[PDB]
Amino acid sequence: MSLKVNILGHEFSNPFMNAAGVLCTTEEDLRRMTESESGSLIGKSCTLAPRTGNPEPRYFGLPLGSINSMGLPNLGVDFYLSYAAQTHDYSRKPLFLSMSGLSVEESVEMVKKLVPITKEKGTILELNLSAPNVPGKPQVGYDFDTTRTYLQKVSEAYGLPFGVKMPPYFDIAHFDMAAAVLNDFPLVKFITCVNSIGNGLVIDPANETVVIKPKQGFGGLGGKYVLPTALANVNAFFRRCPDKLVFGCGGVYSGEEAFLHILAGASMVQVGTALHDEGPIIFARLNKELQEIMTNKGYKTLDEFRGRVKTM
Amino acid sequence: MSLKVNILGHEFSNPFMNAAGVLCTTEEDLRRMTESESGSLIGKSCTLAPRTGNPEPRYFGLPLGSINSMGLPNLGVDFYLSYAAQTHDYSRKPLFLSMSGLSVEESVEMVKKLVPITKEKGTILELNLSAPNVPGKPQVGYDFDTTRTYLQKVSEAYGLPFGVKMPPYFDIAHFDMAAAVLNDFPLVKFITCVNSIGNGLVIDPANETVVIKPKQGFGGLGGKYVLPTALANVNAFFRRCPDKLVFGCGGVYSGEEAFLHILAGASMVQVGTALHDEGPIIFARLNKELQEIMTNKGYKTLDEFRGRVKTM
Ligand SMILES: Cc1cc2nc3c(=O)[nH]c(=O)nc-3n(C[C@H](O)[C@H](O)[C@H](O)COP(=O)(O)O)c2cc1C
Ligand SMILES: Cc1cc2nc3c(=O)[nH]c(=O)nc-3n(C[C@H](O)[C@H](O)[C@H](O)COP(=O)(O)O)c2cc1C
Ligand SMILES: O=C(O)/C=C/C(=O)O
Ligand SMILES: O=C(O)/C=C/C(=O)O
Repeated sequence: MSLKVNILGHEFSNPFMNAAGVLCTTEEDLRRMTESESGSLIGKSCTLAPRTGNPEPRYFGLPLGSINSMGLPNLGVDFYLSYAAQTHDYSRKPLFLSMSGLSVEESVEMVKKLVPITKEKGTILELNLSAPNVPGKPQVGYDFDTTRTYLQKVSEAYGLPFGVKMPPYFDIAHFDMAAAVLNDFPLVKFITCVNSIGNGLVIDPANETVVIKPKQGFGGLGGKYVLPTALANVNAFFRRCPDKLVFGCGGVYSGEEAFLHILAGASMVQVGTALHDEGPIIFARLNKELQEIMTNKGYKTLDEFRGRVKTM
Repeated sequence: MSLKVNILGHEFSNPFMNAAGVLCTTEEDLRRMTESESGSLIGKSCTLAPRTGNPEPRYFGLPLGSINSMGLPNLGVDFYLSYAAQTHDYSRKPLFLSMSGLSVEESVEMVKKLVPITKEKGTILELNLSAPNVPGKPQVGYDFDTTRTYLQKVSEAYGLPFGVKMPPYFDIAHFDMAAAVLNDFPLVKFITCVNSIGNGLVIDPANETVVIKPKQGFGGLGGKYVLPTALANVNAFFRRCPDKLVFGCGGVYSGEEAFLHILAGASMVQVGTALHDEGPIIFARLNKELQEIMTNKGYKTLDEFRGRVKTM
C-alpha cells in the first residue's frame, strides 16, 4: 500500500500539503511544514515588497470553518526565493512557491527571479489568481481577459511549467470559459481548485457587529462551507483540462474528504482551515485516515480511484 | 412589538416567506403556504409551457443543507396566473409569482400576461435571473449584458414594480457591476439575495458515486452552506441600491439567522432548505424566535435595526 504521487517529474511521499496562506509565511512556519509528514508544502502567496496585511481582527474561527481577510501578509519575494535557494531541504519533500503580484507587471518581475532557482532546485510555481482580501483588487480569475494576460506574460517570462490557484466557479458557462483560457496555455500544468469562497459576511447576533475589521467584515470563507464547491471545481477542471493536473483545496478535515477530492480528480490535496486549527500533526492523521479508507476499500494506491467518481 | 413589514402598499404580518421552488409548485403546496403563519408566499419559478424537469434523483438532503437539480418543474404560467387571479386568498397574505422564462422573449410573453392580474389583485413579480439547474442555460445574473437586456425588456413589457432573484456574487467588483445594472431600472423595487450556490458536487464515499443524476452530480447548494454568502450579498446591495428593497434568502433555520438577514438589510426573509426539511409549521417557530430576540434587544419594530449591522 502506497500514498505516493508521481507528478511534474517529481516523487511525493503522499498527496497532502498546506494550502497557501496557512503555516507558510515565516521560516519557522516552513521548517515546521518540512518536518511534518506532509507530502509537500507551499510558501505564502508573496509580493515584490513585503506586506504586513490587513488590520486586526482579520481571522475568525467558525463552527463550520473560517473567515479571513489577511491581506497577503508576506516577507517579500526575496525571502521566499532565498528559502527555496538555500534553506529548504529538498531531500525531505518538494517545495512550491505561491506568487501573488497585484499587477501583471509585478508578477512578471517576480517570476523572472524564480527561473534560475527552479532550474537549480526544482522549486514549483503556483500563480495566485484568486486574492480576495486586498481592498480595490478584484479576483483576477473572475476576469477571463485579465487572466489571459497574466498567463501569457508569465508563460513568456517564466517559460517553465507552473500552476494556477483559481477562485471557485459556480456556473457551467464559467467552467467552460475558464477551461478554454487555461487550455490555451500549455505551460499551465496544474490547476488548484479552489481558493476561499470570497467576500462572505459573518455577524455576531449578540453584539450586532461583524467579526472581522477589514472591508466592512467581508472576507474569504474556508472549511466545511467550501467542500461541495471544491469537489465540483476539481471534477469540472479534471474533465475539461485532461492535459493538466488538478490539485484539490477546500473543506479537508479528515481522510474521508481527501478521499473525495482524489476520487473527483485531485493529484495533490491542500489543507487550509483544518491545518490552522490543528497544526502540522494533522498530516500524520490524514495519512493514517486515508490508508484506513483505502484498506477498507481494498485499494493499494491512489491511482486505483483517482478521478473514478461514478455518475448515474 | 411588531414583526410587520409595510412595502409596496401592502401590510405583511411578518417578514417570512417560502423561497421560490419550495412548497409552491401545486395548488396543494400553495394552499399549505397560505394556511401557514408566513407573512407571504411565492409561486414556483414558471415557464410559458409546463416542464417536468430533470431526471431522478434530483434532490438530496444533506447534514448542512441541500443539493438539488430540479430543472424548473412547473405547471406552466397559465396555472400560476389562474391561481393568482381566481384561487389565492389575498386577505390571508400577499402573493408573489416567480417567472423564469429561459429566454428574454419567453420572459416577455409571460410578464405581459401578469399585468392585468397585478393591476386587479396586487400580485407581485419576482424575475428569476438565477436558474442554475437547466442543462445548457447559464445563470443570467452572471452576465451583466444579458441581465441588462432582461431588465430592459421586462421593464418595458411589464411596466409595473417588480423584483429580481439574483445569483450569489463573491467579488467586490461583481457587487459594483450588478448594482450599476440594477440602479439603471427604477421599476426594479426589490432584489432577492441569494439563490443557491450554483453547481456544487456531493459524492457519497460509501459507494464512490454522486448523489444526484442530472449534470454528472452538479447541483445548487442551499442551507447552512449559504448563510455568510447570503448576508454579504444582502448587505452589499442594501448599501449600493438605496432606492430598492432587499429580500434575504439563504441559510435561514431559526429566528437568529432571520435577525442577521434583517440586520444586514433584508425587508423580507425567504426560507428554502429548512422549509423543505421541516414543513410550513416552521413559520410559527420563526415568528416566535424573532420576537424573542427583538424582546431581548429592546427593538419594537424591524425598522429599528434593519440594515444597522455594525462594523469595526
Ligand atoms: C488565513 C488564511 C490565509 C490564506 N492565504 C492564502 C494565500 O496567501 N494565497 C492563497 O492562494 N490562498 C490563501 N488562502 C486560501 C487557502 O489557500 C484555501 O484555498 C482556502 O482556505 C480553502 O481551503 P480550506 O477549506 O482547507 O481552508 C488562505 C486561507 C486562510 C484561511
Ligand atoms: C428544491 C429547490 C427548488 C428551488 N427552486 C427554485 C426556483 O424555482 N426558483 C428560484 O429562484 N430558486 C429556487 N430555489 C432556490 C431557493 O429559492 C433558495 O434561493 C436557495 O435554496 C437558498 O435558500 P436556502 O438556504 O433557504 O435553501 C430552489 C431551491 C431548492 C432547494
Ligand atoms: O492573504 C489573504 O488575504 C488571502 C489570500 C488568498 O486567498 O489568495
Ligand atoms: O428549479 C430549479 O432547478 C432551480 C431553480 C432556481 O434555482 O432558480
